[PDB]
Amino acid sequence: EMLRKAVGKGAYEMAYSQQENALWLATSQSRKLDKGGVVYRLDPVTLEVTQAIHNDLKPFGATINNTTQTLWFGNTVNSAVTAIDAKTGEVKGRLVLDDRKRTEEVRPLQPRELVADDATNTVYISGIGKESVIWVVDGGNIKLKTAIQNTGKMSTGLALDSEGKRLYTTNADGELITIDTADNKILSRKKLLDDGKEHFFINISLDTARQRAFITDSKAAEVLVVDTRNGNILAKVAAPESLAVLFNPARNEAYVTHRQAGKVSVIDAKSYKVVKTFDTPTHPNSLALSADGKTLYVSVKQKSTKQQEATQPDDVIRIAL
Repeated sequence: EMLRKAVGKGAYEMAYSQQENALWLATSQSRKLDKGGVVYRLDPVTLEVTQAIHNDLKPFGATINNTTQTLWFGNTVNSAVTAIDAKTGEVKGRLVLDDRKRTEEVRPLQPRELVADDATNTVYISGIGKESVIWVVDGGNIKLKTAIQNTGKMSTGLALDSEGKRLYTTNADGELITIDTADNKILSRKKLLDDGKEHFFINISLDTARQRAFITDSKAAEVLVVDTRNGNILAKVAAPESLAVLFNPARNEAYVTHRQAGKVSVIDAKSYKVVKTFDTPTHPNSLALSADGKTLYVSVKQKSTKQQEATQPDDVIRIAL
């Protein structure tokens, strides 16, 4: 059971709220003709647009603080973060994370992934560059608390274990970095693999109940399952180049996107192998689950290049699991 619905150009990440009974999708819109972007509120079943929130800055990454029902979006090309009230769709404010000039020599860090700790109303944002950082933002006033330095090259991945007070990030140096959220200190940097090959761990999704992490690698066709207590490999699941990953507690499965391939794989987290594949052409980007874990949403981008931009809008695919 699948439903494909067109929404808008430049689709990226999504967030879901059971209380609002809604799914939101960040879209950057047209790269050549649009300044700023749009966050769309969609019906969880029909995927029809119920609200279009125009934004001065293009939104990319997305997350929601469930306790405050506040959406947080990463403004990747403006080194900023935006907060939007979920109930009203009102942009509450923004925070510039790196205000430096984008000169040929100076490259401002740009936000990638965002995660919100509902227990402390703190938002963590991975800022990527040659020397990455993790910005820690006060969700109560949209002001910076501090910045966790030295997370390595292109430390894109970000996942939070609120109860355990642990934050995890993964980078292009083949490391899994564990951070104590009580004091924002890096507790350890673990080289997951040692085969003399380059490993770029792009995303990470946690199974906090069993203390496991699912990590994708853009360089190898192998999804890693790691014990977050010590960093040991629990399993190496065979699967084509994976980018996005999302673990589903309700079904003990993990979903992974294959952008170039145009598919989404379902990994049985008990047997540790791929048991099903969904056809999601052309280029699947991000994933989101309904609160009950019974429905998977996939943002899918049309084939496009900054030479021949797509004329058709991107879609969101609803998959009844």
